[PDB]
Amino acid sequence: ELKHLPKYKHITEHAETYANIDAGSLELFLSLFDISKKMNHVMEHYFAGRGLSEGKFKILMLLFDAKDHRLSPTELAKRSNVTKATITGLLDGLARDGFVSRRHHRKISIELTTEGKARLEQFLPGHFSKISAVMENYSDEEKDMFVKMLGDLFERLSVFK
Amino acid sequence: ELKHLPKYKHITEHAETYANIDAGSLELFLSLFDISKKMNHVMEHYFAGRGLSEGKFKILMLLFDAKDHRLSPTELAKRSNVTKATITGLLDGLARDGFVSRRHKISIELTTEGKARLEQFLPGHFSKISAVMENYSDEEKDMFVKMLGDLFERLSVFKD
Repeated sequence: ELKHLPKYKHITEHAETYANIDAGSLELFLSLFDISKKMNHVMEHYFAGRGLSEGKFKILMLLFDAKDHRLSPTELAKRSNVTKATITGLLDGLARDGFVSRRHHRKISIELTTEGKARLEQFLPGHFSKISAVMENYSDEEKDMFVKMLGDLFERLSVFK
Repeated sequence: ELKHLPKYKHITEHAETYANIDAGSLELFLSLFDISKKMNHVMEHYFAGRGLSEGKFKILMLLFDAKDHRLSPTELAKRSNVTKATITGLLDGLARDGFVSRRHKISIELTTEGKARLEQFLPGHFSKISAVMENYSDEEKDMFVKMLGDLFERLSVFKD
């Protein structure tokens, strides 16, 4: 996408004329929107580079974290941000791809295969190093303040319906 | 799509057991990714409600602020942070939608419907943004925008 974060000098000076609107708030909102487009853009291709999706990788990460690498499908739906009908389609693919296996023991459980666990252990180190690279040179109290602000922004965005 | 930003400290503090990853760094990154998916979602439908996009709306902005509401397409590419190949596609849509007109060194102009549609939309669009940043001080926001700058460039490393 883009290389460096764009400032929107034109839009900023224009909204200052409007009654209840300050400059900085606009720059902060537009930056947050820029990073969002690149966030989502870069991420969709990264997981593509590995034959995956946002959803399928979050499922794989749920299992890798579960005791015995087993979780019910409904539990996987709850633990991600999607409905049961959705994870059913993903689970179908992951099963076909051989990453995951659907087992009974009545109610059904979903378990990581040995190849799926193996392929995951070959990928995760680079994935964590890249994330580490992004938050480099940020202090501890800084990271917390950032997420605390992302907390407020997320909920107020509903008023942006 | 979701109600509140998901909290990750529990999953995160467990990831220090996984690998060489810090708590805040992982939590921040996951938070940034959740907010990102949300904003792309909400904003896509919001501008859909008005027949626009982020891209088309940013052009109308440029036009609305220019003297005589006229700007060359090349100036629009430079000022919107988008490439000429892209702005040509946006411009085409706006032209068909009736927001803009191409006149003769070529010129892009707001139609009167476009200016009207813009003047009726901008006040509500600005109050919602202000509301989103209720009680943040100058030094808070300037740090927040500062941090957003470094993350913006470093996301390039997710080129696998």
